[PDB]
Amino acid sequence: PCEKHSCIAVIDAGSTGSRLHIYSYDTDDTNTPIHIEEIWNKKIKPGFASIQPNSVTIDAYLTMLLADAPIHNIPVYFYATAGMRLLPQSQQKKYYDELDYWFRQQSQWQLVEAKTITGNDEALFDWLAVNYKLDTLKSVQNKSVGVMDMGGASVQIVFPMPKNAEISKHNQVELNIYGQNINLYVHSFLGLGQTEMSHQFLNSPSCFAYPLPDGESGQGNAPSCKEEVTSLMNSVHKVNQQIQPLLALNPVNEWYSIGGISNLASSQLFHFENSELTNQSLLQQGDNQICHQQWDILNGQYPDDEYLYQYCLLSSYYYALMVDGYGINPNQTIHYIPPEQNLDWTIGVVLHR
Amino acid sequence: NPCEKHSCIAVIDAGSTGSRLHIYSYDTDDTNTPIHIEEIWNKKIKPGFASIQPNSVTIDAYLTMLLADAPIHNIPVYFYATAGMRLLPQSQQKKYYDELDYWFRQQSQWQLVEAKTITGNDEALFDWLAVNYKLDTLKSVQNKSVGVMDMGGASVQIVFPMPKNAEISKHNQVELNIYGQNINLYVHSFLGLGQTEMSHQFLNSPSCFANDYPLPDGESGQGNAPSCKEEVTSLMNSVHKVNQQIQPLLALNPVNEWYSIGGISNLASSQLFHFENSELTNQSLLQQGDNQICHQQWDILNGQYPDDEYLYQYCLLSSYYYALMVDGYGINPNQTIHYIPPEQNLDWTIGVVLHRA
Ligand SMILES: [Br-]
Ligand SMILES: [Br-]
Ligand SMILES: [Br-]
Repeated sequence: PCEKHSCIAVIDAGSTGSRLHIYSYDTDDTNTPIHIEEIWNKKIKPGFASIQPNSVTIDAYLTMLLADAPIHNIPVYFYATAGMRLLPQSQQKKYYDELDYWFRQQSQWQLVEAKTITGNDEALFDWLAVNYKLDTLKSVQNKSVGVMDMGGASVQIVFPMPKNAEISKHNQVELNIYGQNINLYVHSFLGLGQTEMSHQFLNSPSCFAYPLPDGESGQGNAPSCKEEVTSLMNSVHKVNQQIQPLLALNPVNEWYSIGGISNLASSQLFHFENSELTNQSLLQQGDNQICHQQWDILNGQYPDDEYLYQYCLLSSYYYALMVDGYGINPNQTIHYIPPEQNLDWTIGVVLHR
Repeated sequence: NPCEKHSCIAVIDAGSTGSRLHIYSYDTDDTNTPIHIEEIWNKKIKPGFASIQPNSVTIDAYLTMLLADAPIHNIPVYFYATAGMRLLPQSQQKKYYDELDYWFRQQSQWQLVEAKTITGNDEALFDWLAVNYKLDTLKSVQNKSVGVMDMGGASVQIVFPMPKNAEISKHNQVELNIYGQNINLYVHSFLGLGQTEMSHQFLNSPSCFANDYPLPDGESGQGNAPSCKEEVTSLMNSVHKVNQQIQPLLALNPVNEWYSIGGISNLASSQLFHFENSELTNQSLLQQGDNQICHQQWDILNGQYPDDEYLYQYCLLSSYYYALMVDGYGINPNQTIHYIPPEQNLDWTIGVVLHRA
């Protein structure tokens, strides 16, 4: 198969698990990949950064991830993301040394790289991934496309912006693709992802329908929870100050999101059309459907939904981030990609080595 | 058998990085209160209970590994999980306890009394008891007010004497009668402000690491403790509102002496800090962190102590403890803070012995 066409394997080593993707593709007259297709996909648990960094454990792990794969003898890119970013460099190294050692003990995979990518790298790949699926990279874009990734541990935002010397180089990326020259602002906020974020608001009664950990009760009210969360976004990470002045000067024509927001907006408790939403509505539906409901009655109506308990918080969190953080209007359309299309950022690795 | 002439209990601390079994002997005084409490077995394992698969085969393996080699059998057991389990929703917790309840009923050597996730406030109560037990300040009619601060991994606790107050929630107050004396306490836990969860919000702050430390975003550490302190204070006060809740109370109910346990013991007794008499001041802690870690060259510093795996955080932690105690609790920077040394192995579980219901 990978004799007539190019293939690569990309491993997303995320906090909850590692996901192998194998892609085929051809290459157009600009030396850019086209007709990119995923031909093998496999996830295992737990996350790489949570296991013991010795040869016996990593061999098991990698063997479990790769042993059943039907395509051998291709290049492999090992990219770990937020979960490894929480470890200090010296813990990390222990993992990469064993990894380097495992790959040298065999010849079916050709390791090209193994590293922890930054959130700014991840944000670049998010952008490419989404635009590739929209088919807006080939054409000379008259419309500005912004991408927001609501991840477990970090959140990413990315949008067109011409080079700006007042602003750090780690926040900017120049690339040339399908013969076009592109300049993008990229920012990642480590610690503002929804898993990590949630840990500062578990005993906030505004954010739940609900037995809290301190034994108090839920008494949900979405606008209150928005303000709690907004404290973290803006008093701590200073999202407003870094992002709003840049969007005002470089406005975006269309917003896309990926990550958890796709899963929330397409659940049974929410109703949106055309795979898009607005903030005022998201916040409203959360407030009426979750925040002001009786937990007993709403849990009874959907046992076996293990995420429904958080939908008051996440509603309020998305609104805080997008509206009070990034400064977007509450009535602005935000498109979200549907879970079933399985778009993820790893496809951007294919486009940008 | 040892536990035939004396009373014994097992207390399992199931924290976020591991679970730790403690078996205690003790005798009982004429007030029905335990005395001469001694740890006769101690064992830890990893990882934390809340990170494993909640099914029989995994828990069986976990519990067996924890309990198999213990030389004392046939005693009551208390299984108390702390912050790590509090991060999970109830419905995930339950699965753990069902498999646990099941495991204990398939054998007869341990007599399970209780298995639950305790609240921060329960934990705070046991922190206070442990320390005062070790100080021997419970028996005697205390003229002096002792406060305790616990700097844990996922939460922080504070506790100190305060008479009942109907304007303040019930969950934050505790009445206890012990060695025949009546004691009223204020207890509070700040879930998310422990040093592990806190640090996750500051990893890309250059002010909080040694010069040239490699931050995850690829920028460089450029250390400055006062700045790092202000960044952390924002989380203490704008998010958790520690100042609002705790300074008005300490003003109207002052503490004569402060004790801390947890991570501050490990920082303050490391090679890079110098404190006498197992006590410190916040002004000196911050100053030593600033000079001995924040404004140092990372590559040389890390050369000097390779194999110290915590050093890289000492700028941040110095600043964080100062933020908490001074800008959060409102303590004076020059006030003496006593810390229990690591080598005494004092922990909170000894409080369980002293308080059952
Ligand atoms: Br709690
Ligand atoms: Br990062
Ligand atoms: Br000094």
